[PDB]
Amino acid sequence: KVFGRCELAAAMKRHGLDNYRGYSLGNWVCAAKFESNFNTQATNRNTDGSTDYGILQINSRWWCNDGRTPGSRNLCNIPCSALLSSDITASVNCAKKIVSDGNGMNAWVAWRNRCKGTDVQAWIRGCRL
Ligand SMILES: [Cl-]
Ligand SMILES: [Cl-]
Ligand code: NA
Ligand code: NA
Repeated sequence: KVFGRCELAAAMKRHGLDNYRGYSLGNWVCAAKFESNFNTQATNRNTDGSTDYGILQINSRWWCNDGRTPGSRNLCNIPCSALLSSDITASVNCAKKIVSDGNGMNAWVAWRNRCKGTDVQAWIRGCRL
């Protein structure tokens, strides 16, 4: 599913991401824009052989099981394919664990390089939330 911007904002909001670990909703929408262009089916193969999955490009080296990431963990206790679903529940509940792992949203390199320090509130402009 390719979410609209405000559509994704509302779903993230409902699932409790707004202010999660102190990160405003616009930070999460910005991260999803640059991670997946709002496409739940996005996948990205990393140089280390792991893969990133879904709306927030969650990585198989630590967070989900894809059966093809040697030595990896599955700390969200899900198949990585769950991160590709049209319903973002699994991605959100896993993102909550990632953003709690010590470095906040810096876990998402795209967030650090493209969203951090910008006017992230613009990502929820116009949205009836
Ligand atoms: Cl915001
Ligand atoms: Cl594996
Ligand atoms: Na990524
Ligand atoms: Na894994």
